[PDB]
Amino acid sequence: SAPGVYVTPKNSVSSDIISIDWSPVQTAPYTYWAVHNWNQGGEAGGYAGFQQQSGFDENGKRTLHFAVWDPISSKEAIKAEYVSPTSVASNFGGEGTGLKIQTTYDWKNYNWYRMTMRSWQENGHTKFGQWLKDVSKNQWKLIGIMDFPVPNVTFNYGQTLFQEDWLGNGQDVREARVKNGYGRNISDKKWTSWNTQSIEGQEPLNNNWDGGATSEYLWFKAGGDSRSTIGTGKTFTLNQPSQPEIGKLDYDVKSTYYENEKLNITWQLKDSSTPQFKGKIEIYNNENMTGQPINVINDIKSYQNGISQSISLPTNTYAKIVLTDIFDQTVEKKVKIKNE
Repeated sequence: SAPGVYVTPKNSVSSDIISIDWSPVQTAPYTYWAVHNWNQGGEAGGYAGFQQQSGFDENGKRTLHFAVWDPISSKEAIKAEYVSPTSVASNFGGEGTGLKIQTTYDWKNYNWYRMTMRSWQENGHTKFGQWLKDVSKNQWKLIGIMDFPVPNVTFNYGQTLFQEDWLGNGQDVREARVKNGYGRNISDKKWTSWNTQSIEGQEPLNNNWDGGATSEYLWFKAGGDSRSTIGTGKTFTLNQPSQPEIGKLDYDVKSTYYENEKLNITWQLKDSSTPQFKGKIEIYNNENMTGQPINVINDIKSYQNGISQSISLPTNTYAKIVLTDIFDQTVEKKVKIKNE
């Protein structure tokens, strides 16, 4: 019974990547911030964000959320392709063929969290991935990947943030901040900057909410003694870069050996690295890695830190590891294949 509040980009478009930064300020129990929403009333309608479940603070249950409705064009269920160590997947939607992934995550008041989603095509299906950057720690994490049984779906429309009191407790204030809203366009693979966004209470009759902007972020609240200073809603601007600030992909090879016809190669992304999206490894018979590789190991997954493969190799081979991040930046490493 605190009113819902929406923060909606004025000029968003069909996207394959969607990103926003969020920071909680006041956190009543049973507050859900759906910082990304897409395709409502269309195929693969869904949302993702943060939730204060029990409590008012860090001692209560805090989580990330990610849900996608029952597929419309397929009778089949969405599968949890990846869930992180603190994530749990469950059935979701009116007929239980949707999916939600809830992740225990110890996010903190006044700290910033980047949530970046990506959708892509794989094996005739659409995959939806959730990644989270803990800005203070400067650490990315892969959260979850859903395997949706219909090809060619993206984040087509519907971009908005919603702050909801789901249980009824209008007397507790809930407040948070957002910034750095960007999407990557399906049309041309360029970025769209959500520099202009409207803050609007879900019911124009109820003024128990407020919003505004500093030069760094948009802020919004509902509940308690909140009283709108911006009427029924208002548009605010942030003067942010036209392109998002993307980090660098950096990693280290940890093992590279061949023995009893089994090749083992492992790597580890640096703690500050952008997260891994895909990989391949090309194996050459010469150090300069000229000509065609004698072998390729393809389809290394976002969540894959190594290969273990039975393979016939000559005595002196050289491996070129090619990793690409969720922003399609590629970084290569060259290593000689030992006999551990």
